[PDB]
Amino acid sequence: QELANFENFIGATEGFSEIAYQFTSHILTLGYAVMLAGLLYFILTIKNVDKKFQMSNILSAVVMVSAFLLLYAQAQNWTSSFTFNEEVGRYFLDPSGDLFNNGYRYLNWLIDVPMLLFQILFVVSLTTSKFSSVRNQFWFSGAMMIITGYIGQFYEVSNLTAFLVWGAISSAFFFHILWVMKKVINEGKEGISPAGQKILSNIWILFLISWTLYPGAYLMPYLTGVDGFLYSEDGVMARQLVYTIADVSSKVIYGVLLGNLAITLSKNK
Ligand SMILES: *C/C=C(C)/C=C/C=C(C)/C=C/C1=C(C)CCCC1(C)C
Ligand code: NA
Repeated sequence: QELANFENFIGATEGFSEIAYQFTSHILTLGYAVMLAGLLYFILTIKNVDKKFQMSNILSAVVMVSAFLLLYAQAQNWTSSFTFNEEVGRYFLDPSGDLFNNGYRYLNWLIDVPMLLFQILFVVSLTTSKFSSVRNQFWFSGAMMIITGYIGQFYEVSNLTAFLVWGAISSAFFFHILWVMKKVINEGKEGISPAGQKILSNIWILFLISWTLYPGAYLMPYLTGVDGFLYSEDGVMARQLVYTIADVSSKVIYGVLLGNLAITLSKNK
């Protein structure tokens, strides 16, 4: 079966029900729509925070631009890649199209991950850690996590062993990032108001959950085993839903909370 991602595989073999095709289209559209809304939010509220914090708002806005453009591209790629067959009454991979391509999302991650990790360092103050050290660790492990993930996904269909091994390597970098971010949160909570500490607690939980959704969605088609319930259009729907929840959470909600933290920090006098 010529296609080499899971979406194309399902599209070429079983096809997508009307519901699966339309749901996925709508959730991807909601994704980019929220980023555009977020972009305007972060621009318009930039004056609500003190100058010293504004780099966080700037980085949120730039993340919104990248996410809007690339998630818009991904959404159009979805609808362009699958076309209705009247005889069967399902949507199949269109040989006339460009085929579904995970590249848009992975590029978004490569760009956004370093900016999301960076931006908290303009709101919290470290204690015993160095800014440059934390930044460098975030950026190195962030890049390596996405690169190794991207290598992995090439083997999603063709070599489950490679897919899982590269995934595990990627997960090692992810665990490093979690370790560093937890340290940043802990140092950030030192020497701020309890209201600020509460927001940071919430940021940590949001970060932990929203970022873990990504490897969840990576594994999704296989979480019920091969020829499992999720090894299907339902796995495709679940993956894209989970990615979209993760995107809104990790980018928009995260940015909103950091803005709220910045506002709170200024209230001590
Ligand atoms: C706005 C986009 C963000 C915050 C993207 C984050 C992406 C990840 C945390 C990806 C993690 C992965 C693993 C930990 C293992 C499987 C491969 C990845 C790349 C999905
Ligand atoms: Na179509």
